[PDB]
Amino acid sequence: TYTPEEYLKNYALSVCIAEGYSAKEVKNDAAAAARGYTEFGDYSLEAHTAVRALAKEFLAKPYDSSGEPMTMAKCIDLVHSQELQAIIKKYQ
Amino acid sequence: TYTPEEYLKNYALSVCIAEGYSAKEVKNDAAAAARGYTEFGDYSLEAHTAVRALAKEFLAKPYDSMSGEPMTMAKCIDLVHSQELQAIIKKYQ
Repeated sequence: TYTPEEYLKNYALSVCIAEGYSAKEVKNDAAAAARGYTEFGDYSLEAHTAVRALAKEFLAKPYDSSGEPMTMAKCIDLVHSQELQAIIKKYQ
Repeated sequence: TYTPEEYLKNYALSVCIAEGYSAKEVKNDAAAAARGYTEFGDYSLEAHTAVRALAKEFLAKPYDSMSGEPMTMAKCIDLVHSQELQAIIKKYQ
């Protein structure tokens, strides 16, 4: 199993990747993963929407890359961030 | 921001996402991220190639899905939390 916190972090990564790339292949796949972490998770739908909002905040940050958008790095930083931890502790 | 084990975990997820999806957009971006996470001050070249082998094994597993999507994202998440990845980290410590 994952813990509730780990599920909400998996959800964070999954929605971040689904939001941050345009390829339908990936949006659809990561979206289905995010739905699964929400259904097996314990956090409220509100906690989930605040995580999604935070993911968009991270994706909106301009990273210096290589010429790549560095989405992958933004989503990894999101999962590791003090900001996501604050959301977890607001709701826990 | 990251210990060397957290970097190797970031590498693992990046290479898994680069390997796991067809789309060049995501492939190029995730591969570029994996290069950034590649360091050899605590994890050898061989530690990395074992991480990549393990990612490809995770991607090879069939996952059930009510959506009919392959669940690549879930496979890669499972990789990063796997005992097999921990064993790599311990071995090459």
